[PDB]
Amino acid sequence: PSAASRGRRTKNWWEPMFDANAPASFSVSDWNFSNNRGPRCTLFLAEKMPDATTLVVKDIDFQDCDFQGTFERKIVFKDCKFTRCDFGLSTFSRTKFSGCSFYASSFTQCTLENCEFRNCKYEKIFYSGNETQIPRTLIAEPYQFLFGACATVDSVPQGKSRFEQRARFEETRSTIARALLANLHSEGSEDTYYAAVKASTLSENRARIARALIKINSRAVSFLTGFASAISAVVGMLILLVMGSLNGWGSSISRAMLVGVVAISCVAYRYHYRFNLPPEDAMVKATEIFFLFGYTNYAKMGQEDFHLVFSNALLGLFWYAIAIPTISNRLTR
Amino acid sequence: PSAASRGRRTKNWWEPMFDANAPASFSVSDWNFSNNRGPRCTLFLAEKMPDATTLVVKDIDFQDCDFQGTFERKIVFKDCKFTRCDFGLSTFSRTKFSGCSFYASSFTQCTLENCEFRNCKYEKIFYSGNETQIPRTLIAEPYQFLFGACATVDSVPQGKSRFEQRARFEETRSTIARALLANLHSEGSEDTYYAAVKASTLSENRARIARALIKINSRAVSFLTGFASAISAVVGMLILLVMGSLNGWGSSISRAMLVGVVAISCVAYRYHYRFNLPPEDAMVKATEIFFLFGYTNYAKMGQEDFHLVFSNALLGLFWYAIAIPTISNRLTR
Amino acid sequence: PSAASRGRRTKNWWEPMFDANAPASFSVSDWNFSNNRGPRCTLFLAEKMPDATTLVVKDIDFQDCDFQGTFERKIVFKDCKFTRCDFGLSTFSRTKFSGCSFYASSFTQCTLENCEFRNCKYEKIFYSGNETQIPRTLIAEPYQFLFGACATVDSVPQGKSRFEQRARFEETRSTIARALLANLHSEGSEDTYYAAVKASTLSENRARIARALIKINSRAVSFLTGFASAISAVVGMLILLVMGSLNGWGSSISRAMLVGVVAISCVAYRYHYRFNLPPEDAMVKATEIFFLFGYTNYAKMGQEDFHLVFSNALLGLFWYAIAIPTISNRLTR
Amino acid sequence: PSAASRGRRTKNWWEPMFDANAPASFSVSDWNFSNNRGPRCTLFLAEKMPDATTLVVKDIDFQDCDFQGTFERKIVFKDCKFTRCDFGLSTFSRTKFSGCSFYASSFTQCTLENCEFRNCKYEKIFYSGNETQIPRTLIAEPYQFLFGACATVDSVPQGKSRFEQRARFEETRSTIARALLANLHSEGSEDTYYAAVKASTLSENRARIARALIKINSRAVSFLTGFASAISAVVGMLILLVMGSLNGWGSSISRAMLVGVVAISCVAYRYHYRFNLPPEDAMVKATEIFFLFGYTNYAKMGQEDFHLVFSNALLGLFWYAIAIPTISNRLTR
DNA sequence: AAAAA
DNA sequence: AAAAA
DNA sequence: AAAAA
DNA sequence: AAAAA
Repeated sequence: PSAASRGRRTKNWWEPMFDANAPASFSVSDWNFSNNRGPRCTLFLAEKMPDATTLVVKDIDFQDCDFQGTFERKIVFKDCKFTRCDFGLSTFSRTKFSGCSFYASSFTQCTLENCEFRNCKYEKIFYSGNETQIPRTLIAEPYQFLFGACATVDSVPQGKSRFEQRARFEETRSTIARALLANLHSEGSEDTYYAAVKASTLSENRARIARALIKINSRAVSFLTGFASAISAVVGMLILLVMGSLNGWGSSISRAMLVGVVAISCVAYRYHYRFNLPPEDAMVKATEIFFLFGYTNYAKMGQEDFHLVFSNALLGLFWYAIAIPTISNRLTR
Repeated sequence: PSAASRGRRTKNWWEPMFDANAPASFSVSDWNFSNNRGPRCTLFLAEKMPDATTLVVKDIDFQDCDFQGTFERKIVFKDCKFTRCDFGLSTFSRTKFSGCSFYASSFTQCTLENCEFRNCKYEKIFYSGNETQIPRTLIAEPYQFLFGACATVDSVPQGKSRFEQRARFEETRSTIARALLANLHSEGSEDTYYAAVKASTLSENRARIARALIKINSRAVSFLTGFASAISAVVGMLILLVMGSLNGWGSSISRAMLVGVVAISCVAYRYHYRFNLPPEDAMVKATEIFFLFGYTNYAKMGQEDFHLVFSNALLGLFWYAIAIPTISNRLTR
Repeated sequence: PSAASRGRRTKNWWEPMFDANAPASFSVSDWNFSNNRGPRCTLFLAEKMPDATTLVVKDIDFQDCDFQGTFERKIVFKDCKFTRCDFGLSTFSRTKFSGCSFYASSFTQCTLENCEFRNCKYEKIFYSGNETQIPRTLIAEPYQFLFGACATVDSVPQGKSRFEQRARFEETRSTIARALLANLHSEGSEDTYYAAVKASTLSENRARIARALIKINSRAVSFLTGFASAISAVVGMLILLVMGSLNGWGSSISRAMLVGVVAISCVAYRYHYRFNLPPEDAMVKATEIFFLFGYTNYAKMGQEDFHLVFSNALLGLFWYAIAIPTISNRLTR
Repeated sequence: PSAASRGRRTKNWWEPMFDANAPASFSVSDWNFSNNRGPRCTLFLAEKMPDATTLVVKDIDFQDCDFQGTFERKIVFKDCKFTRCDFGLSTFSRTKFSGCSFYASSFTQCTLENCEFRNCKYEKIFYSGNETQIPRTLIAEPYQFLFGACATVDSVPQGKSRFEQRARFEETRSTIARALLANLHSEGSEDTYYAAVKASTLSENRARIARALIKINSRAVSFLTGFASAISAVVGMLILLVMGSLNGWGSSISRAMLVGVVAISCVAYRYHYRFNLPPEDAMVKATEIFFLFGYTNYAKMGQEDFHLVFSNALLGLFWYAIAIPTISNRLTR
């Protein structure tokens, strides 16, 4: 049995598996992997999988394969390889991808209902912010999934440009990251959740940068607004990266306590080395100005240590901004 | 085939498509758009759409048309025009409105399950806070959808008044905005979410104003309470508008940092111009009073700069109120 | 046709409609209300309602009636009266109660899927924290629904006591209020949501008081712990009531601003009347100590106004605790 | 009728009921408990339960029993005992476990849709973070369920180690606790929710400790990083335990107020005893330094009470960190 | 909100 | 985003 | 997590 | 909470 090659592969030039020279026909699989461990140019229909309560597919190297239909029955893909595979036009229910590798494969126009991706590798994968639906899905490695995807730009036709494709893919990734995080609120390990928070913050700021770059490329008012937007996105990248690196992205109060103690110790050492204060109260002055409740007792304009005191207060204010949300997260769920 | 014209069009005077002189009969469509690009006075039944996995409806100008039934099969409306169209008494599942224009069309008594409205224009549309159900719907342009709707008041009968209709539509829009935001928590781009936050805050405050105006119009205790409620809603409009304009409605920490820096710079310039302070520590005094930790070192009642110092402290307090929730939002998801 | 009277009515002495002398048989309704506007001792089965897409039941006075089955078809109850009615053993889907009155009626062992109660009156109704399921339900008047319910205690058998029944009903109401609030996050008007917040806070604290009273009634260590728990619940009742009355239960920043301004004005008037300070800077001292950033400039132990200054600072601290969550709610959704 | 013993019992050595010497065959139950109150080595299929709207199973002592299938019909287990029972390969819908005891029983590969566990005892139970699905489940005793589970280690084969099994079970419990909390947001009593918050915080920190211990056991850079991670997890355990014990894990503002008042009173008593300050303003100095707004009026480096004042300020700062989230929780839902 | 496949 | 079982 | 109606 | 289509 054979079936027509899909327009997603042969016409949609934005797709990772796009091949204008793809064969007109694909073999229709009977889902028998005993004879061939690597299927090629094959269509895997949900109506043709064997009658089983759980189908375990193990160590199969898929290349240039298509999936189609409503996969209601449970499937376990164990250490499978997908290369230029199209999962589009399919609805998987409770499908488990365990240790699988995805290369140049597309998840656009796909529904993954209550599925799981665990210990998977992604490179040059593709998804859609609205047409890659992941209801109750568990992506155990959110950062690798999100940033293992990238827009394919070698088949961009004339009249369209590479840069807009990439910079709109940034927003696409931001949107799907929002969806993935909302999934992970119910589900997954703490580490998976916090990796997802990291990924979604980074993707949101990258999308802001990309949209500002678009507005710049595309009248002087628009150029000024795009430049200001780009600077603003750059600045928010920097601050958010510093804060999340310093507090584990809202996970660990202990790390924030430790950076606070390190900063206080450094300021106290500077007090002791430069202004001849004994350590046992240079530490006290440092923690007194750091937490800002004892600032006015030591700050006097025109004094030698005034700039140092003001810097210590600013460090304390930044540390407050870092530390308060960690406590809020650990105490409010 | 023909069907009776619906009471929603011929009797419900609150509906946008209400026409007491509407024809008694509507033509029943066979959903063939090859011959006629604009259908008129036509009923589109979900039971009569052609057998297709996805029906693409492109460049069709609907006017005075009704939809009815359970549209389970996927429909894509591409650049269609709906004028005085009734979507009521229908349940659409995974319907995509792409680039469509809605004029004087009603979404009351409608269910939109997992639907999408993208790049759409709305004007004089109508919806219901409880009978326009949008489960998992994605409205890509929340502000335009919400504020493109307005109560129809030309057919209000005697004994009812225009003002109450409009001012209860304000609360209606607030309720549906709440629903739309709850949808967008799972879904959509960051920009769509933040536009929805803007729209729902504005709609909530407009509904408060409208209900206060009703309580005024409808005994001296009630008038006093309505007037106080109206002033309170006005005041909350003003503060919420200022704060959300100043922080991107809880989106961008960088903008709040920039307004803080601008305010500090202005106060420091005033210090330098008026009280002869060098810039390199007029800036320091300004940031010292702005963040409030160095207020008492410079504030003295009866001094020339005392009012300026007090204003700088008040500006800093407002800036704290502006900036803290932005950090909370960017660090807590 | 006739059916056996249910054990919920004749045996379950905790139910509001409990009647040990109830007739052995109930008439089985054919759902024809044209002849009789008030049905009595009648069983309304979901399998026997007439074939209709939406059944409108208007101005029907139900008394001692039972409902049973899966009411999949839409029902609209318009201005109906339910007296000692059992909705138990039923699953209603998209049922609308509009302007209905419930007296001594039970919602235990009932599922209300996507239902709506609007403009309804409740008195002596009954529900269960776990067996009254309200998935996606909209209760437009949460406070009246929750506090219109109360445990029936006249049929408590020997060996059980009235007090435990009532004080465990307090926890029951708290649990169902939690469920109702979680519903209203997606849905309903702002006013309904904030009334639900009020109701659920009050119910949680009443349940704490009731459980402490139980632990007291039911060894000296247990009595001490119950007494301490009761005092703690009393104290949290008081503070939560004051804060929510002062800020609209987290709704309106303007009201909190206004109580802040009133308190500052009162303290400033006291300054001006007692310590001879001109108003134009008694106001400034009051706002300087209220926001706590200028406290140490005016506070000196042993001074005449020291107690007043300390009170002004305490008022400011309480006002901070009142006002910060209102800003958080209005800026973070 | 008889059926083959499942590989979960005879092969999966990580399961609590694992018995390599289990009989090859299990009796297939007809679900008649009138004759035998304790079934042994019996398979309970969902297809073979008697035709009933609600099946009440009361006072049945199950031992070495298996459940299998889609239990769509409602089941009430009342005071039943499960010993080495496998609920795996089953999907229960609206199953109520009331007063049941679970010993060495497994919930892996199980779906519990809208189920309820009330007044149950758990010891040596087993579950999976991803394969124990609890959609809309209500676990009335979250702490006992979560910490009544533990990895079975006596059947660990050669080449695998006990320690890794236990320390990965810690993360497993953390993940399922996250799921249980997300369930309890919609549902259950306040006490159940707050017990779940306690359990999930403790489990998250235990999992952090366990993963750090793994990274230590499994090059000097990795050892240093594991040791630092272990110290960080220890520290966060300590702080989170202190804060949640001091504020009821975000439940009760009154308890936080009371610890604040106790600390202030202790510091004031120390002032009065050591530095001869009258009580009526030793209390005022204590509350003035505790809330930090009056710190600089009393703090002077080199004074006798300077260390005490600094300690009082630190106590106040910790109390702020304790108390603010309680107010946030009680005012923001 | 009403209306009512 | 597009596409379209 | 594994396992696999 | 109990109860039990």
